Amino acid sequence: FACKTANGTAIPIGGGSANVYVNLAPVVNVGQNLVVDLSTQIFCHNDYPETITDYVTLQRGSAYGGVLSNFSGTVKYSGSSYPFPTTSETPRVVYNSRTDKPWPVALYLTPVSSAGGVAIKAGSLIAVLILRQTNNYNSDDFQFVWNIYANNDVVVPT
Amino acid sequence: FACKTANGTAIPIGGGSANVYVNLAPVVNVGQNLVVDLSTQIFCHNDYPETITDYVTLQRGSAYGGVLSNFSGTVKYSGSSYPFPTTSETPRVVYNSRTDKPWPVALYLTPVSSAGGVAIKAGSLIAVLILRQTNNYNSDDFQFVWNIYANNDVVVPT
Ligand SMILES: CC(=O)N[C@@H]1[C@@H](O)[C@H](O[C@@H]2O[C@H](CO)[C@@H](O[C@@H]3O[C@H](CO[C@H]4O[C@H](CO)[C@@H](O)[C@H](O)[C@@H]4O)[C@@H](O)[C@H](O[C@H]4O[C@H](CO)[C@@H](O)[C@H](O)[C@@H]4O)[C@@H]3O)[C@H](O)[C@H]2NC(C)=O)[C@@H](CO[C@@H]2O[C@@H](C)[C@@H](O)[C@@H](O)[C@@H]2O)O[C@H]1O
Ligand SMILES: CC(=O)N[C@@H]1[C@@H](O)[C@H](O[C@@H]2O[C@H](CO)[C@@H](O[C@@H]3O[C@H](CO[C@H]4O[C@H](CO)[C@@H](O)[C@H](O)[C@@H]4O)[C@@H](O)[C@H](O[C@H]4O[C@H](CO)[C@@H](O)[C@H](O)[C@@H]4O)[C@@H]3O)[C@H](O)[C@H]2NC(C)=O)[C@@H](CO)O[C@H]1O
Ligand code: NI
Ligand code: NI
Repeated sequence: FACKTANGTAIPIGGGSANVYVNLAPVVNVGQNLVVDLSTQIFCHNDYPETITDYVTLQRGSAYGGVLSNFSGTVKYSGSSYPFPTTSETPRVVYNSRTDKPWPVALYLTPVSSAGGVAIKAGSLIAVLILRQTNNYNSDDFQFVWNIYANNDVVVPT
Repeated sequence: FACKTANGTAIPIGGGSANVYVNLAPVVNVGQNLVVDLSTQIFCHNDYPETITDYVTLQRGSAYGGVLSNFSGTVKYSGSSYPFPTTSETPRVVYNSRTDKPWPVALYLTPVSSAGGVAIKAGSLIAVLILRQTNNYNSDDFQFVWNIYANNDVVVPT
């Protein structure tokens, strides 16, 4: 089991960490959501699907920086919605093919009423999402840690 | 502050996520209404009412599946109606007793004029409703995320 990003970086068998940059709507008002869909950027696969079934959760999602200070959020994982920052590890998604399959995570972020001006700075860390991978074969229990960075400033009109 | 569902589950203090399985009118003709009344399904309480006032909004409601594609409608929250899918967070409802009190959310849906046949597939996701809870006591700001599923097919006769 391993994963890769659309930009080209990889996290190998056994887990690790990577940095992912995301494009953000540059202007967001109270009542609107910024949608950060990581399923177009993070892809994983099972390396021995004939003999092993891989199980993949969103172990935790955390907010940083301007997302932590200026937004409230939800996360959608494989069709179900949860608070973001997260309160518990999600149910599992099965990975059962050598063909890359997206990691089905998307953030929905909405400004709090005190947000205004530059609420998320370009290049800043906005979130950490921890993918936990186990299987039905041995004791492997690995973390793939995705550090999510903004490409651009996000402004909340005042 | 925490919440529970009928014959069901709980989302504890600090928020979280749950699935709610709802029975739906099985036959809804064009021009008839499908009401999804969550006030019989979702109940909340204040855990320290002698000292704290809890405030609860419908921060967002979103449609999925056959409700998104085959119905149009509104959401009523505590006596007032609003567009559904929602465009703004609602006014607050006060919770001030340890006795379970309903969350006063209902969807009022009507088939689109081209709908016919199976318009809501049994077991499918129909809505996500985000309950936001704050108080007059500390900085708590917690999301209770309700993933709403149809227990049965809804047919629009032709
Ligand atoms: C006359 C007067 O008011 N005197 C003050 C005391 O009331 C006060 O004691 C507070 O009282 C509040 C109730 O109003 C209690 O708050 C609840 O705490 C629950 C958790 O308590 C446990 O965990 C704490 C750490 O998590 C720990 O410190 C405690 O000892 C307990 O083990 C919490 O679940 C609850 O919140 C839920 O419920 C409400 C109501 O529905 C929701 O609004 C919330 O969102 C959440 O769902 C609520 O917070 C305090 O436990 C109690 N503290 C103590 C030590 O007894 C004291 C202390 O004030 C606290 O300390 C000050 C410094 C400040 O930080 C306050 O915010 C704290 O409550 O002060 C007296 O003067
Ligand atoms: C009929 C039959 O197959 N009988 C079995 C043999 O299959 C079995 O041989 C093993 O088959 C398993 C697959 O089920 C292999 O498991 C993977 O091993 C690789 C690493 O393998 C390389 O490294 C091994 C030593 O480290 C070498 O022996 C081997 O030759 C290779 O060079 C792991 O990377 C895999 O795990 C990764 O992928 C899975 C799936 O995505 C994830 O779940 C993991 O978390 C991890 O990301 C598997 O562990 C194993 O290599 C095969 N062994 C050999 C020698 O070929 C044989 C051995 O016990 O037993 C017979 O009964
Ligand atoms: Ni591989
Ligand atoms: Ni209670």
